[PDB]
Amino acid sequence: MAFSELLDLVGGLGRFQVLQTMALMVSIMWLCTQSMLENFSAAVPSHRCWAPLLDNSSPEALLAISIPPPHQCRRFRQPQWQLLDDTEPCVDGWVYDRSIFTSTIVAKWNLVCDSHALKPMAQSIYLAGILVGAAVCGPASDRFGRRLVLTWSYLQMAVSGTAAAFAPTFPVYCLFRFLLAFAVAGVMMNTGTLLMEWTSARARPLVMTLNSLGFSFGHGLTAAVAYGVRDWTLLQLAVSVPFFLCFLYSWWLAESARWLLTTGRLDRGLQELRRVAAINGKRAVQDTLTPEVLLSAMRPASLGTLLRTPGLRLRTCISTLCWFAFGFTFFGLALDLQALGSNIFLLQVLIGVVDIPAKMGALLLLSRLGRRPTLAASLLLAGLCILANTLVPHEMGALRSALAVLGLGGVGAAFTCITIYSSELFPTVLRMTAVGLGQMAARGGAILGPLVRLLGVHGPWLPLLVYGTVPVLSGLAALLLPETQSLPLPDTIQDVQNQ
Ligand SMILES: O=c1[nH]c(=O)c2[nH]c(=O)[nH]c2[nH]1
Repeated sequence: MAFSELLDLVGGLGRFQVLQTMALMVSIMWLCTQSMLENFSAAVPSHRCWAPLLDNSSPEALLAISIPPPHQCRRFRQPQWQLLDDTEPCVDGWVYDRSIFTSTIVAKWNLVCDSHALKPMAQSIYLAGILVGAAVCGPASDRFGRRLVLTWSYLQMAVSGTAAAFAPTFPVYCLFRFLLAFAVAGVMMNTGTLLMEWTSARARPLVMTLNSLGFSFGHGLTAAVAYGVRDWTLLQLAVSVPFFLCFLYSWWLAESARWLLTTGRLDRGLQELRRVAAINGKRAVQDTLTPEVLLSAMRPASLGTLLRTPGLRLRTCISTLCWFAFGFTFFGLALDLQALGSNIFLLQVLIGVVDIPAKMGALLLLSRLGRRPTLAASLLLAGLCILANTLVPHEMGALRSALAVLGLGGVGAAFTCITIYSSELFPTVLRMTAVGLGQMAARGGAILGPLVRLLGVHGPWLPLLVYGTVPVLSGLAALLLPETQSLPLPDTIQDVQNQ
């Protein structure tokens, strides 16, 4: 089933591939904005208990007499006039700090100091959504299309985001964040695969790196939009409309002809190849793509076949392990830069600006070393920066922050290498199912991150020890799965079993 011959008869690396890469990178930027805006639409302001002597009838002088030390969950039922020289719970409302953020979900639904474990839970739900999303968008994309799921996931992202921007109660907001996360999983996996299966190997790592840099630039776009737009409602709506645009233009993409011709469909694959030839101006071969030529090229995915198949069991388990390590470390480390600076937008900008050169260096490394050595190196670096950060004598001059940022760079490199490795490591029949299993593992790691952060009671170093031991062991396990370079993309189980 030789497809690179067809990608060369048709336009390879033509204007179609670059246009698709740009559009999908932009959509990924907006998707990262959706994912990372829980730091801005759910930011916790400086709150206190609504007291009769403050907000009814000096601030600093009249606040010390009406709120015990300022406590965010209790207030003096009756102020003690013998305090300038007997408490009560926060039953009068709340008063938030509306100077940095005009409004957020935390301030809107009073998720403070008694329901404080609802801001993380909501985030967890989002992660859970992506998990479930993969479980229903991985196999589905392997049965109905790489682009059909992408288009309907764009539409679902737009609709769910616009509905969450107008949620009247917290459960409705959580439900629509869950549905948005479902569509987010669909979009991420289908975008990665669709870029994987339309670019010739010459510039396949490059376009996958551009797609991954989509998230890196979305980390800065989040800060830009959240700086321009402060209210959580307007922020969510302004991030969700771009996905209405993405769904609108997503009908001009081409269904991945590798998947199309891999399955029993041939007229659809022929039409997509002819359209791609017409887009990038291939004159003679547009009509010389007759079904005779396609036959001369010589060309049910429900998570129940992938994880039990003799041909690929080490591949799936190790790839999902590396995905889990990436999710674990990345979502335990994204919020770990708070010690670098107090500013909140600068942290998002910093994450983007340290993932950009990390992914460029990973692209160079994998185009020089190879997928497996570079993945092992990136995971080992990301998992050993933490195990060395836990040994720093805490002078935080030029060692603590350096390791903290090298860990993030290694995590970004690991992600941009594991996307390529997982896409190239599985047959086109099970490519999206396996990438969906990887996304489920990554979201499971992200969910379990804060849960294992609770180990600080038994030891200040145990959470860091786990957060660094998982990537080290995953990278040392990423030296067992087979190398995938100068090998054509497998598009059936027999192709993998041939290797
Ligand atoms: O689900 C994700 N959210 C991100 O913010 C991100 N950033 C990155 O590099 N990969 C991912 N994946």
